[PDB]
Amino acid sequence: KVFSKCELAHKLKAQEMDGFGGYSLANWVCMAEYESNFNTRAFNGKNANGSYDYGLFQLNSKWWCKDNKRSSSNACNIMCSKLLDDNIDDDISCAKRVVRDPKGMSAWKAWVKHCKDKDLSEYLASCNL
Ligand SMILES: [Ca+2]
Repeated sequence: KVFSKCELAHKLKAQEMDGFGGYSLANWVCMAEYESNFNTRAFNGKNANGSYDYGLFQLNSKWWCKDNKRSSSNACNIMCSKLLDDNIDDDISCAKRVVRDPKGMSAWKAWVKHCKDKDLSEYLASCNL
């Protein structure tokens, strides 16, 4: 599934992401745009580390989810394939676990590169009155 920006914003809002970990809904949506281009089937086989990144939030196979091709801490207690389907509730629950760790949203390198310290005041302007 490929979300529209505003579709994703409203989904994330409904799952209590606005201000989650201190980060605005715009920040959460921005991370998704630059990590996966809003595509739930996004997949990066060789990360800079060596691990693989899965789904809308590009969750890695070393710390967060498990596939059976490398060792994983599997901190989200989830098969990596479940981050490639259309429904993102489990992706969201995992991203909530990820942000509470010491880097916060800087865990996501594409968020750091494209969204961090940027003015997102108009980023979700089309999604609300
Ligand atoms: Ca999923």
